[PDB]
Amino acid sequence: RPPLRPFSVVVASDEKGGIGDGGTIPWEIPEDMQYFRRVTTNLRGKNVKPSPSKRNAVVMGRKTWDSLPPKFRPLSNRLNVVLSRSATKEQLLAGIPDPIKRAEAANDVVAVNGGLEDALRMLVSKEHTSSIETVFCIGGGTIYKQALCAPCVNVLQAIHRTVVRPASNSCSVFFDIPAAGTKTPEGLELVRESITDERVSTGAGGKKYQFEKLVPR
Ligand SMILES: NC(=O)C1=CN([C@@H]2O[C@H](COP(=O)(O)OP(=O)(O)OC[C@H]3O[C@@H](n4cnc5c(N)ncnc54)[C@H](OP(=O)(O)O)[C@@H]3O)[C@@H](O)[C@H]2O)C=CC1
Ligand SMILES: Cc1cc2c(cc1C)N1C(=NC(N)=NC1(C)C)N2
Repeated sequence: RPPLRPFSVVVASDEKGGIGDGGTIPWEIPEDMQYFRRVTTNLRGKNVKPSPSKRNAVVMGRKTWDSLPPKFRPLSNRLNVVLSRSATKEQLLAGIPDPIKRAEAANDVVAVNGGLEDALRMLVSKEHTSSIETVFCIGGGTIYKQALCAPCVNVLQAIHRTVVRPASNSCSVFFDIPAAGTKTPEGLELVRESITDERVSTGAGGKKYQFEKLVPR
């Protein structure tokens, strides 16, 4: 287990840390979705744009990949890295209804056959260190729990946690995040580097979101 890639994590969870009711993200809070797009797509520097030359990677488990709304499959302008034991790049792409788009997507889809550590082991390579700028863990459940595990947490840089104020009481899937300053079972101290003021979703999806940022030790 030699050196890996530093990534960050992106999640939207209620107070109970719940994230998903099976196979559809429970909330489609607009600004929330908007942040997610801008956070995982956007490169660093003035007027800099994501091309296959340079772009960010997003790593997700298969199940998350199944929960992607077909339109969001795959997340454009990002290298989509999917962790599956069973499925192949072929199988993944099968989950792309429109066959045409499906043929286009193979550019920016990768099927790792392994866990996070594996994916991070691959993105440390000389291709992936130059064509890919930042690496985001973007769910789902087991993949988050892994990210917080050694040796993955050892290169975890931030956590960009959104906070849906009216917690959904229908969440089957959860992100186990020990408070934000608790000597973890593991031995991690999450630190709220910063956190936005509460705002409320303009939409008739009138919830209330926060952009929290947490960081290890
Ligand atoms: N609100 C949010 O921020 C987000 C919400 N979600 C929600 O998360 C839920 C899904 O959570 P969850 O069930 O944990 O799904 P995961 O995304 O954790 O998928 C787990 C799958 O990843 C693969 N996998 C995991 N570890 C390894 C490994 N070491 N080696 C190889 N393959 C591996 C396996 O795929 P396989 O067995 O198929 O090979 C496994 O079943 C959905 O409800 C979704 O809506 C998802 C992302 C973000
Ligand atoms: C795949 C996927 C990953 C996510 C995600 C949505 C989708 C579809 N979210 C993430 N973080 C935050 N803050 N909000 C939302 C947009 C709900 N991670």
